[PDB]
Amino acid sequence: VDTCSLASPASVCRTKHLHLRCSVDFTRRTLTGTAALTVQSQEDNLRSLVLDTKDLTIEKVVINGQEVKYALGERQSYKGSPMEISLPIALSKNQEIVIEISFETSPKSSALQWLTPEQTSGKEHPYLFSQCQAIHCRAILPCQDTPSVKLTYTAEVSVPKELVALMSAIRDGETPDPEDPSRKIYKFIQKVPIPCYLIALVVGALESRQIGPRTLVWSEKEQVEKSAYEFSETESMLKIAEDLGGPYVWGQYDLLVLPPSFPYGGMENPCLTFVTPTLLAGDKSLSNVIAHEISHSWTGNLVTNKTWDHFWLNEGHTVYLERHICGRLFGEKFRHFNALGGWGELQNSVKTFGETHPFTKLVVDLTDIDPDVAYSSVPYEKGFALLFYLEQLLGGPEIFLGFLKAYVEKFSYKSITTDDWKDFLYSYFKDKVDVLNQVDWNAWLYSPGLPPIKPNYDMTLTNACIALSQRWITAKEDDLNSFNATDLKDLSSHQLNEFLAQTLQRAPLPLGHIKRMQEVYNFNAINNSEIRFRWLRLCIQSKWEDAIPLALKMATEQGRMKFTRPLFKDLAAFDKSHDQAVRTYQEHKASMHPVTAMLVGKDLKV
Ligand SMILES: Nc1ccccc1OCc1cccnc1
Ligand SMILES: [Yb+3]
Ligand SMILES: [Zn+2]
Repeated sequence: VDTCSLASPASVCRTKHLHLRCSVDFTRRTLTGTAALTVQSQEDNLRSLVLDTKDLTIEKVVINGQEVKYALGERQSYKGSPMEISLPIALSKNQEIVIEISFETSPKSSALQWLTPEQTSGKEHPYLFSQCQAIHCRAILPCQDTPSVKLTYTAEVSVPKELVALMSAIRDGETPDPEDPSRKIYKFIQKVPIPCYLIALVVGALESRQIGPRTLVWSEKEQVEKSAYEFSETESMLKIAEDLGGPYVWGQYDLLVLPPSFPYGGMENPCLTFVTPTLLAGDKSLSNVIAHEISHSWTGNLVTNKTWDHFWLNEGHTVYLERHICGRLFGEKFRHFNALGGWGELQNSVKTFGETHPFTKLVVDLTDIDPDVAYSSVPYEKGFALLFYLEQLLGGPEIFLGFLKAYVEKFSYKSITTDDWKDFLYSYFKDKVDVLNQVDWNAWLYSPGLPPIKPNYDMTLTNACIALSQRWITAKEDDLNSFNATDLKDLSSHQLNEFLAQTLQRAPLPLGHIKRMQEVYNFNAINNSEIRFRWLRLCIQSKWEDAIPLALKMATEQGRMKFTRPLFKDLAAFDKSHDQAVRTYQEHKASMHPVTAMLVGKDLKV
């Protein structure tokens, strides 16, 4: 059972297909049209069914060419309002019908951000983007908003003719709109059954440039050249992923580089990955995020978590594949470096939440919990740590990669639970059951806190990071002079980042140390978002007032929650910036992403 959804479950009825016909109204900030759901009964004598909705206005529901009865239940907070539809004729098991629903979205749709021209790069046109994961599809259209159901889709999207629509689907042509010549209709087909959280739409002044045999990069014209360079490893990564995961089944792999308020590093929307412009470091150094989104083309999009309680399946295996891709490109030592960095991030999350907190369990119980509130690094890094531990228990990366490929093959086009995964692990490694039985399953899967066992990590790339961090931590005032720019000479951007991560784990440091750090290392000059993020957190937590306008600027000039949330929290926790932090949030709140605005609000207790 999916406790995040109010719809009839998959055991009752299944959506097989969505035909979406809609128009994007920028003057009203509404999407208006029809969602025609092809629904298959899983039961005898089915006479009603329920769909998820959230902030939707329903005009009518048509089945067999006539309007039918429906009712909207009371809103259940973040879950939205259940919509019960009265079938005109009782259905037998496996019978299919088409239910056509006329709806309009609200300007406040938690799935959508509507941007004014001023919020864009070009300053001439408005822009719209969606983000359905986890349970925001119901805020665009009535559906069974649960990843336990997979459907294909087709769509026709009418937009102002000077703008471009793109979806998580194959582009299927464009024509002028016969109902309004100031508009174009863009068409889309997704022939691979997907969970509805992977439905995606962007509308904006978009341009494209090809960067590989199956990849266009899309963005506003101002960002096209930089993006094309930043993401040029994309085809190489696809070829590696295909080798590890089996065939890429989605046809194209395009990239869309969003405006700065996109709330995540990326979103694995099929055919069209969405990414933050905060990846544009200029040197490809944040490309692990592309590797990660590419990996979702197998783990997540082919094999899918049945409910959000099992989100680690999606994320753990994806981080696992992600790190293999980068290990193939840059070496096994770098894979170990990133793996160990991940353990560090998990230490951070568990410390932040508290070692007994329910959100530090690998498998979580989301009953009455908003998934956006529960979201963290835990499913990513605790999930990865389990897989990395298993890899080491079961004979190493070659062997475990054989399991991963078989697992993808076994569960493609399906939605699964942790028990499904574990059953298959035991099946695949049947001659190593003795070794599998040594695993503390109850702790790994169901207990809060750090895992019961830490994997073995190569230290080669990490040692210099730890060494330098420890010099700074143990330094007294008379040691500060010995620091110099040459300390960084042999460190990659990755290692600088890990140096800062190490030091941040011990923050605050004395203000004089941090001032010295800026003096000799000039971290203020670094535009790498990951590095700049940790550096500003270190400065604010160490009470450097000079850093306040810098942290405020970063927190607001982009909206990636990974960065915006902790910067606002740090600013709020520093007495000198507290008031300005709260004021800045209040002033920006209406023009922020609705999920981000909600969460920063909660973080700031505002
Ligand atoms: N959020 C979350 C936390 C712990 C386990 C599963 C989860 O899934 C819900 C989710 C996923 C992605 C984005 N937003 C919410
Ligand atoms: Yb000394
Ligand atoms: Zn992911």
